[PDB]
Amino acid sequence: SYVAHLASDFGVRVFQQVAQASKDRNVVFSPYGVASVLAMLQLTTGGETQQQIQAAMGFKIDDKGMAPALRHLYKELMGPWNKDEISTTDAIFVQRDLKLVQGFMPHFFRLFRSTVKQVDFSEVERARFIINDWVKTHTKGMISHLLGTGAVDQLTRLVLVNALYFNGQWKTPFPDSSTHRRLFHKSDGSTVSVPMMAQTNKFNYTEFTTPDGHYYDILELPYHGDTLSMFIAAPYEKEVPLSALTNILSAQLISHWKGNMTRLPRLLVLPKFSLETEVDLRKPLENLGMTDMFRQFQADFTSLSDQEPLHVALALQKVKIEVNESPEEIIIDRPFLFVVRHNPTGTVLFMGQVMEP
Repeated sequence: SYVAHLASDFGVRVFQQVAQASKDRNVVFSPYGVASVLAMLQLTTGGETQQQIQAAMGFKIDDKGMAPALRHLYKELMGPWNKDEISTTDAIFVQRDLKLVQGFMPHFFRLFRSTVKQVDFSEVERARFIINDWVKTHTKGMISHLLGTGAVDQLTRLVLVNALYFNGQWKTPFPDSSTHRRLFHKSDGSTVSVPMMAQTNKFNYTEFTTPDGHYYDILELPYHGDTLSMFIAAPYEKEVPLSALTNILSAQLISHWKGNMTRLPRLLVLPKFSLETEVDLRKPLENLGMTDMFRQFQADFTSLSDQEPLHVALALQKVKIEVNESPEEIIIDRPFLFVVRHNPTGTVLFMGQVMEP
């Protein structure tokens, strides 16, 4: 609950930076994933670089109970309920001949039960294949390549990678016969015909307002066994842009949505979608004050290596999400937000904006 809230809150702020820079385009992100990999990165840092990450994340990984709570949290998400629905991997890749500080690798293993991977970036082609093969095998083949590693070269010394895949099984699947093409209204006033699923049920529903008073619908769709849920949020009026909701998101608001829901009979019409995003985390993390880690002489990675100059050459997140089939109407025929939440802990696992299914 506590680290899940810290992780979720920080990751939702990174998502807002990504969505604000990517207006009118589809975006899928993992708040949990960016928090998990940055929590690991905290152990490699010192001085102002460490202070900037800790101030942005709101916690210190070395504080008593934090690393055990994140380990416990990771176990709860990899539990028996997960029927090849969620796949996640975090990896820190460092140059092989780089003199590491004594005590770094055993301390990293003590807290994370994993290692920082050592690769020879001088063998550029091979370093690129290793990173891709690491992501492929730890996502059960669902994410097989990162395009951002096309910038990996002989000078690269430190790469941060996070990859996640999600395709959940609904508690109540959408009937296959009810799916048909409907007009979706894009934010630029144009229309596109897309396959839209339909289901008549008692849905957890609530209505909230933006600070300017615009109403927006929030619907909850549980996955099998009620561990995970998908939240769908969209403004009632087509003239209200989706950014009005995205600009006010937080881990606290999502909990408040769930808390205020009541089960109501509705015909829900929802577009099918399959989305993939690969995002360079540099600009969103700099906007949240983590500037030093990406600068050659400012970056302080002395807890990892106190011999040579180190900086993060590349920080990437790659996410793939699939949404398919397995009375007053609610038609989601305009851009909308989605949130995948682990309800027992409150972890925001996925977040996205669907501008065009």
